[PDB]
Amino acid sequence: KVFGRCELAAAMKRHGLDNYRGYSLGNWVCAAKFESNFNTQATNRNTDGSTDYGILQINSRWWCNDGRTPGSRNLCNIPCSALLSSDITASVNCAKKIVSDGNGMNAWVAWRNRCKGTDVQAWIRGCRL
Ligand SMILES: [Cl-]
Ligand SMILES: [Cl-]
Ligand SMILES: [Cl-]
Ligand SMILES: [Cl-]
Ligand SMILES: [Cl-]
Ligand code: NA
Repeated sequence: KVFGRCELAAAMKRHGLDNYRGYSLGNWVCAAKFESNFNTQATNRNTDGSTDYGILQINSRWWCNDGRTPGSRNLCNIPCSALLSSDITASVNCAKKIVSDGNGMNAWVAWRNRCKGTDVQAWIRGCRL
């Protein structure tokens, strides 16, 4: 599913991501925009052989099982394919574990390079929330 900007903001908010670990909603929407262009089916293969999955491009090296990343962990305890669902619940739950782990949203390269330090509230401007 390719979400609209406000549609995704409202889904994220209902799932408890607004101000989660201090990160306002615009941060999450910005990260999703640049990681996946709001497409829950996005996949990208990394050089080490791991793959990134879903709207927030969660990586198989640590967070989900895809059966082809030898030596990896599955800290969210899910198949990576669950992260490609049109229902973003699995992706949100796993992201909450990721952002709690100490590095905050710096775990998302696109957030660090394209969202951090910018006016992220712009990503939710105009939305009914
Ligand atoms: Cl915001
Ligand atoms: Cl772009
Ligand atoms: Cl594996
Ligand atoms: Cl933090
Ligand atoms: Cl940018
Ligand atoms: Na894994």
